[PDB]
Amino acid sequence: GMDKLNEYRTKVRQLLTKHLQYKPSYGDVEVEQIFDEEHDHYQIISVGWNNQHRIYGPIMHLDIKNNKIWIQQNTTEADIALELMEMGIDKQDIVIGFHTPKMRQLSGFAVE
Amino acid sequence: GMDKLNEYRTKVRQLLTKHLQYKPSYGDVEVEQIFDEEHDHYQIISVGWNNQHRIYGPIMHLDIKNNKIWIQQNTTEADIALELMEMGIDKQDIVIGFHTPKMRQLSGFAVE
Repeated sequence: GMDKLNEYRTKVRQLLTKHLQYKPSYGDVEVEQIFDEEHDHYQIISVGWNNQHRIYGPIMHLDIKNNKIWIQQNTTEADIALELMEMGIDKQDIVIGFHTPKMRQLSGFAVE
Repeated sequence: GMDKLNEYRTKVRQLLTKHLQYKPSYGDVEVEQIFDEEHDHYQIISVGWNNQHRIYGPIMHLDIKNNKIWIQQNTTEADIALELMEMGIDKQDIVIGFHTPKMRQLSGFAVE
């Protein structure tokens, strides 16, 4: 409950920090961490330029809400669900946030 | 230096918290805070739905870097620069992050 919380925080932060180790091979982009433990919102974000195209946008965003990990955004090829389960997180404590609640009843994880 | 830091943190967090008080009149969108004091990255973000259109995206993002406030994103009508100055922040401690360095030499604020 608080131990599940602390495990999920650890594991969410590890997974996101892992994915901080790479960045696009185009331009002058920095990849940054925005971790808010008070509200349990965890984001990694691209900020920079490709010449005079402004590059700006979350790559990956995971929330912890009611003892579950909500995947709010993933712009990568990675399967973050499968990477969370590979860290020993139960498939039913994972919500795909960018699926509608109806889509969620079908796509294999927790509806909420 | 550390007092400027703490003033800028206070004032950045106040301004962002202000803008948390409103949200789009379309859909089921939540507006959330992601404040990282370790790295001084401060974001407010839209997360939700407009029917089955996924709504996801930073509304407003301010960083504190080398004793200056970097406006990384603003999707609103607000002039955050002018709102920062209206809080007593000097125009030369404000960097418009979504302008190129060349654009910055022209648009009235600090280049870095």
